[PDB]
Amino acid sequence: GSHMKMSFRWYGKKDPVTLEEIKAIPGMQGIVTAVYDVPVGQAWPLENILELKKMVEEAGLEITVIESIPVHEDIKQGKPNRDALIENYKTSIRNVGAAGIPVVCYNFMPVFDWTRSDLHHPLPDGSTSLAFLKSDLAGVDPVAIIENYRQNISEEDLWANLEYFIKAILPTAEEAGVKMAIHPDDPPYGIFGLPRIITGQEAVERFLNLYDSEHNGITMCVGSYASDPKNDVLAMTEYALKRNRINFMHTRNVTAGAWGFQETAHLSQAGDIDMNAVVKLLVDYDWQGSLRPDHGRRIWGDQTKTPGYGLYDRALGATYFNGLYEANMRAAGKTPDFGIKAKTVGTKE
Amino acid sequence: SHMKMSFRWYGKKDPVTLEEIKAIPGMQGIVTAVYDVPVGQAWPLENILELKKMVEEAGLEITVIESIPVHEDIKQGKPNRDALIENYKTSIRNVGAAGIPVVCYNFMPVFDWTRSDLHHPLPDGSTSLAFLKSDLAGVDPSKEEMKAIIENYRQNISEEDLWANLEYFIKAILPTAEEAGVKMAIHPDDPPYGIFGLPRIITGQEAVERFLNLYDSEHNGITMCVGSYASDPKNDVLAMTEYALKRNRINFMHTRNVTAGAWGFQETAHLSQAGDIDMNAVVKLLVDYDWQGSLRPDHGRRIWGDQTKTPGYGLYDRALGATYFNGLYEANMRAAGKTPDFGIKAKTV
Repeated sequence: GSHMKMSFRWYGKKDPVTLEEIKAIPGMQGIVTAVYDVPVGQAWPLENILELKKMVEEAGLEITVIESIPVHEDIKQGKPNRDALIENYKTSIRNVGAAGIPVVCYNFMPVFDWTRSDLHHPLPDGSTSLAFLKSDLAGVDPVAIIENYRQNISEEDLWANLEYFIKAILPTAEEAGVKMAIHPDDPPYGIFGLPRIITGQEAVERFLNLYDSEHNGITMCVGSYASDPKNDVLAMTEYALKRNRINFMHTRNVTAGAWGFQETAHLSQAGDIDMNAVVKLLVDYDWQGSLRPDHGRRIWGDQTKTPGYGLYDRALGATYFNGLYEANMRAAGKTPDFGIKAKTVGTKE
Repeated sequence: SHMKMSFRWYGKKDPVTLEEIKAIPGMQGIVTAVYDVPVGQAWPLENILELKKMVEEAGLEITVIESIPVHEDIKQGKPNRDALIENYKTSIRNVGAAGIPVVCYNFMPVFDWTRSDLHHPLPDGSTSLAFLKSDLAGVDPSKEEMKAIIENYRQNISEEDLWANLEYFIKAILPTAEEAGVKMAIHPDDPPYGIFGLPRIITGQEAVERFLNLYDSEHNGITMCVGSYASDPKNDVLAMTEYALKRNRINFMHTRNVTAGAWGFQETAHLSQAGDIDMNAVVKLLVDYDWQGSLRPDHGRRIWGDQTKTPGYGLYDRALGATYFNGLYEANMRAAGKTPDFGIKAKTV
């Protein structure tokens, strides 16, 4: 039966936003984080991981998702030395299972993790936000790897590069008891001459099939998939739930059509995603995992640099999912839990 | 069946600005008062228009007026009351004379509310307002004038007197309010039971009916503050809310959360499982009855190093309140078949 742990992203010691503050978000249970002192491709030690955990748990919370044991471009590129990098991935996996963290979250997106044309695009209310202006700048080389991809490696070269990968790590993932969750490409389509393959329903279906197991699931990031209208998140989310292969939810809204795309407040009505439908769906399928609001607007004096990762609107995101998850739970004769063990401290009757 | 999510604003001197109040997803209405005519004297249109103007330019409207204060002398049924009830008559005239459809007021001797502690700690390390009975047991509440206003109430005004003093006031001002199109909504007493041997009468289901009945008319309404009434365990807010809804008698909604006991009470996060009120059931009611007027999340906790010193009127947890209600509303409207709505014209500029 259902079990959704409201979660927040936290970059660790050097985060603008603190655990004190994250904890104050009504219903917050999971911290979604990573090790940041180990170079990409290089293998996370247990101590790095337990350091983060000790901090997070003292704050009165738990790490429920490692967001991103990063994939070395060499691996993505399909270069001969991959196995070396892959064996390191296997260690990091083994190490996270060792810390008791249920899920690992990763992308297979070549040289770029995300693309945004404007980082302060105005919205109909004064708040800024990020957008992808299909017009602006677009159609210019970003000023060796890129040319490699552009020239040689096809999408199906990437499909085989990727299957090699997940075929290498999955048994390790299984023994650690860690659920992999592949993060869609963002935007979910070819740019810059680079290829993207994790982009829609057909790909989620081919990907899961790469290695048929729950240890091999997706991170349903509705705002990424829906950054291309060619995509319908609802049937995608459902297909994926019907199949038991969502291991992580992100839940940011986005407005889109043929013109490009722009991130908006989480509220279904502010963008093109019916967020109620999304969580109603998480409800009826007794989904068990974690959800993060993910990405916000710049509202108020918001001084967090690091892009959509300011506290305020992301917090205003979780409490909206609080209302959505709770109302839908009740509607179905289901009793919602938010992990509150005490209303008060020291008073009581 | 359209509920206009609103938010209280204190005029030009508020550290919370409308730029900020505007940025909360779905926020439409503002809730405000005039703060320069001393109390029982008349409210000049010059003073109200210039607040609407300040509001209407920021994208928001004035949806409801949080308090033209009834003067003590009116409440005490003193002889000089008619002069004061006069000014109050016009106050009602000027407000209708400026589009704003709801005036909210109270009938609570001596105090507008009483707490014992404005930084009581909660389990998540944040602080919130509490009223601890056992901590106000010791206390004995102009400064030398209040003394004998209390004495007057204590000794010479019984509940039934105060009921009669309210009766007068009501049939005095109620025609005026039907003549200006303004709807009166009375706040529950907070706490909803006597303290310091001072009477309170707007305290529960009984009071509601009797009050409603002084003037069986849709302009004679309550502000249904679930939190105020839920501060007494003896009360069933879900029943009281429904009761008042069948009579078309809700002219405003406050949706603050408390946890109560024989011990007193404390304000909590708006979220249900954090307090004692099932907000979902509340808004479900509001929905199931096609209610119309504005809802105001109330009293937020004190989180994220907020410094604003007014009661529970920082921006943050009040804002986290509102978008929790967005989610609770939306999810309920769809669970019915109705379609929700927020301030929302353009997704993008």
